[PDB]
Amino acid sequence: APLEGQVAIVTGGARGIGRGIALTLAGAGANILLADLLDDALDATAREVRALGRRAAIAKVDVTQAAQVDAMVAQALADLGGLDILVNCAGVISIHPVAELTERDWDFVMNVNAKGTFLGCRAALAHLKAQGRGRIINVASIAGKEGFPNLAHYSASKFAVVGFTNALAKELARDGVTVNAICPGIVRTSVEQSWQRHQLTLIPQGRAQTPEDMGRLALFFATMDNVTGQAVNVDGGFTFH
Amino acid sequence: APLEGQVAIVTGGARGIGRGIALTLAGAGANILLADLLDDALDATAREVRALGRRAAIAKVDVTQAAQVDAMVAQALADLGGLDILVNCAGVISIHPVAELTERDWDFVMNVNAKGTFLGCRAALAHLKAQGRGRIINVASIAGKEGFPNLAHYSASKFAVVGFTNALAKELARDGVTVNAICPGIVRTVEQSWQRHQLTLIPQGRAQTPEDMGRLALFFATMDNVTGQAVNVDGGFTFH
Amino acid sequence: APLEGQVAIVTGGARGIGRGIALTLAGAGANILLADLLDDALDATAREVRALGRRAAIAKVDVTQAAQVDAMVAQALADLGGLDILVNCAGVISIHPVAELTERDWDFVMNVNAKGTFLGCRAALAHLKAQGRGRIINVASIAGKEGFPNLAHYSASKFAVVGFTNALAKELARDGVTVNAICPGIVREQSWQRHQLTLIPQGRAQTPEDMGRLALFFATMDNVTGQAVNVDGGFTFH
Amino acid sequence: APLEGQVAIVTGGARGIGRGIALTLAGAGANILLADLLDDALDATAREVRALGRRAAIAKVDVTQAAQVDAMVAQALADLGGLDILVNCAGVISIHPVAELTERDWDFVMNVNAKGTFLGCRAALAHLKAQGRGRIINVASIAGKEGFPNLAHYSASKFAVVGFTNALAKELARDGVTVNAICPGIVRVEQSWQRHQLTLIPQGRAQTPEDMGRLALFFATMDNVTGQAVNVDGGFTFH
Ligand SMILES: [Cl-]
Ligand SMILES: [Mg+2]
Ligand SMILES: [Mg+2]
Repeated sequence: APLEGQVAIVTGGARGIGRGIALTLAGAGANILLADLLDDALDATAREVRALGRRAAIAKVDVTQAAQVDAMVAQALADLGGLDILVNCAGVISIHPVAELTERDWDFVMNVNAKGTFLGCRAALAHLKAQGRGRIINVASIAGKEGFPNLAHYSASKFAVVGFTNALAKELARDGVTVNAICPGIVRTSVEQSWQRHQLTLIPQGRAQTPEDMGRLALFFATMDNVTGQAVNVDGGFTFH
Repeated sequence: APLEGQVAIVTGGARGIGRGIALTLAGAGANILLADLLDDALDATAREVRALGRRAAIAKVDVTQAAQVDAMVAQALADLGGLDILVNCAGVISIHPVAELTERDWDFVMNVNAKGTFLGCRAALAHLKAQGRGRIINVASIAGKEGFPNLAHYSASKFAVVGFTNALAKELARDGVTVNAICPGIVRTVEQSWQRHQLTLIPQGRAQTPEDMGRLALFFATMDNVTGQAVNVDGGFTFH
Repeated sequence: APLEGQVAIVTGGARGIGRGIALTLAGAGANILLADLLDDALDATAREVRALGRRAAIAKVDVTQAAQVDAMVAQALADLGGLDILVNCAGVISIHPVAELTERDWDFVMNVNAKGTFLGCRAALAHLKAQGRGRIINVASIAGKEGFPNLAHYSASKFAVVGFTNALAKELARDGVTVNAICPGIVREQSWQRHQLTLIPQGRAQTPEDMGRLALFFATMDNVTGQAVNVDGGFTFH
Repeated sequence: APLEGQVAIVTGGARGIGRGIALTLAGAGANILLADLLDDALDATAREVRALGRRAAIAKVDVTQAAQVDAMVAQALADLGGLDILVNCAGVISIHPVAELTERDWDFVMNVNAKGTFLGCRAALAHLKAQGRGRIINVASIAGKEGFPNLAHYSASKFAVVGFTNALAKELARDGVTVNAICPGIVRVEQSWQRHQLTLIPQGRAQTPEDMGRLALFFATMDNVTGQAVNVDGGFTFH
C-alpha cells in the first residue's frame, strides 16, 4: 500500500475514467473524496472504495464553480483529515465541425475541461505547498497532442490542459508538488459510438484503453517524486508526443 | 507581388505583431482590412498600408464578440470585394502565479486569445470554402509549445490555439483552405523585467520582430501544401 | 510479484541505470539475464539479483556485435527457460562541439546507442512475436527530445532511439508486444552534469531506481506502446 | 534577388528534392555548387542553373566520405569564390520490417542520411563561423517526427538529423549561422508504399521539390529562425 495514510480527491470520480483512477488509488491505500454531479453514481463508487477497506467522502461539485471547488478541498481536509493527491478528471465532449460549433459548445467544453482544471488546481495549492509534498494529476486526452477534426473545441480545451499542466509543474517544481497529465486514447463512453468505433481502427493496437489503465498511470505519478510536467499517453500507440 | 488581387483581414492589426503582418502582406500585394480596438492606431496603420499602394479598410472589432467578428468578414467582402487570408493576431497577456490568478485573468486571456480565434475562423469558413482557396493564419506563441511559469493561463490559451489550428486544418484539408499558426518567441511589448530575462534564454540572445512574423505569414499565404503547422520564430528557444 | 515467472534481459545491466532497472524488475519477480562488458560488475550485480531470491544469468556482450546479441537471446531461452522483457540500456557519451567531433566520436556513440538498440530489438523479436506477448524497453535520454550543444552526436543517437522505438512499436502493435523508451534526465562530464542541473526545474538529479520504476510500469502495461517517457524533474515534456 | 552574391552547396542536388532546392535558390540569386553521384543529372541540372543566369559548379561527392565532403566545401570557395548556404539533401530509403532489416540496410541509411549530414555540416563550420553569417539547411523527413512501420531504420536516421540540427543550431546561435531542417512529407515497392502513405495526408496529394525549395529559401532569408524542423506535408504531422 504505497499510498497508505494519503488522501486523494478525484473530480469526475463517480464513473468512467475518474472511477477507474479512484479505485486504483484506493486499492493502493488512499482514502478518497469523490467529486461529481451524479448522486447515485457517487454513492455506488463510494461503496466500492469502502469495499477496498478505505474511507470515502462524496462531494457534489460543478468544477466550473470556484466556490464549490474550494469547498471540495475544504471537505477533504475536514472529512478525511488531509489531502495529498488531486485528480482533475471532470470532462465533457461533443462532436461538431467548426462551421457548426455554437458559442455554447465552445464555452461548455473549455469551461469544464480547462477552466475546471485551473480552478481545481488553484484550490489545492495553498495546502499542498504548505505540506511540502503533493501530486496534481490532470486528465487531458490524446486530443491534447493532436488536433481532431470535428473536435476542434475539444482539442483546444485539452491542449490547454496539457500546457497548463506543464506551466504549473514549473511553478511548483521547488515546492515538492508534482504536476502531470494523463492522456487517454479511446476509452469507450449513435454518432459518438460510430466515431469511437472508427477511431479504434486508427489505434495501432486496434483496441480501446480502460479506466484501470488510466488508474495505473495515476498511481505511477502519485509515487514518482522525480517525474513532473509530463503528459503521458495511454493510447495503444496512437501518438507519442 | 505574390498576393496581387487578394484581400487579407488582420485582427490586432493596428499595432505590434499584427501591424507587422499587415504591412508585410500589403507589401506583397494584398489589400488589407485592419481590425482592432485602437482608433488612432487603426488610422495610422491604414495610412501605412495605403502608402504601400494598397487599399485599406478598418473595423473596430472586439474579437470576443461573434456579431462584430461576423460584421468584420462581411465588411471585407463589401468594402474590398473579397477575402483570401484571415490572420488572427488579437492577443492579451498577464503575468501571475496560478495561486494569484483570478477567474477574470483566466477568462480574459482564454476568451481573447483562444475563443476570439475560434470566432474569427468560424466567421470566415463559409466564404473561404466556397471559393475553394483560403489561408487562415493564427498567431499563437512559443508559450503554446512550452508551459511558462507565471503564465500558465496564457500558455493554456496559446496551447489551445495550436491545437485548434491543427484540428481545423484537418477539417478544411480537402476544401483548399490551409490553416497554420505563427509562434512568436519574444517580441518586445514586471513585463519589461520578464521580457529582458527571457532574452537570456533565447539561444540567439535577441528578440524577434513583427517583420519576422510577417515573413512567416507571407510564407503560409503562399504555400498550398503546408497546413496544420505551428512554426516557431523564436531564435531557437523551442523547436517543438 | 507482477513479473513472477518472467525473464528479462538487461543490456548494460551491470552498473548505473541498467543495474537499477535489473534490480527493480528482479524485485518485481523477474529472473534476469545481465548483459555487459564488465566482468566483476556483472558478477556483483548477479549476486544482488540472487539476493532478491531470483535466478540470474550473465553474458559478456558488445551490443554493436550482432552475433553476441543473438547469442544473448539464445542464452536467455536456454539458461532461464524463456524471455519476456528486453531492456536495451547500453549507452555511451562524449562531449565535443561539432567542430571538434571526429568520425570515431560519431560512430562510437551512434553504433552503441542506436545500432546496439536496433540489434537487441531485432534479436528478441521472433521469440516475443511467436509467443504473442512481450515488452521491449529502450533507454534513450532527454537528449533524444532536445538537441544538446556539444552533444550533437549524442542527441542524434538518442533521437534515433526515440524514432526507432515508435516505429517498431507500430510494427508489433497487433502482436502483443509493446515497445517503449525511458528518457532519463541527469543521473549522477561531472562539470557538465552539474551545469545541466540548472536546467532541471526540480534542481536535483534522477536515479537508477527512478528508471527502474518506469521500466516496471512499461513491463506491466499492455496498452501503452510507442511512448518515450521523460523521467527528468521537469526538463522537457515532449 | 534576395540571395544575390551568395553561394549555396546542395548535396544530392542533381535530382528530386535537391534539384528543386537548387533551382529555387538559384532563381533567388545564388550561385550553386551541385554535389551528387549522378554524372548526367549533374550536367543537366547545372545547365538549368546557368539558364537562370547563375553560375554553377559540379562536384562528384559521396557524402559518407569526409575527404570528399571537405573537398566539396573547398571547391565552392575556389570555383564560386565563397559559401553562404549549405543544403544537405543526400538521402536514401529502403522498406523492411525490423525483423527483416540487415546491418547493411541499417548502416546504409544511417551513414548516408545522418552521418553524411554531420560530415557536411562539420566541413562548412569553420568558414561560415569565420564570416559571421551562414545558413545550414538539412533535409530530414516527416519520418523524423513520427516512427514509420517498415521504415524503423529510415526513421531512426531522420530523427537523428532533426536532433543533430537542433543541437548544432544551439552551438552556432551566437555565430550568425542558422541551422534548420526541412521535413518533406511524400514527394513523387517504394511507389506502392507512397500511394498508401497518401491516405495519411489530409490534403490527399503529394508535395513537390519546389515546395521544399520554397522552405529552403525561407530559412535562407530568415535571420531569427534557427533550430527548427518544419514539415511540408499536407498536414500529416505538426510536431
Ligand atoms: Cl476494444
Ligand atoms: Mg516548500
Ligand atoms: Mg471545395
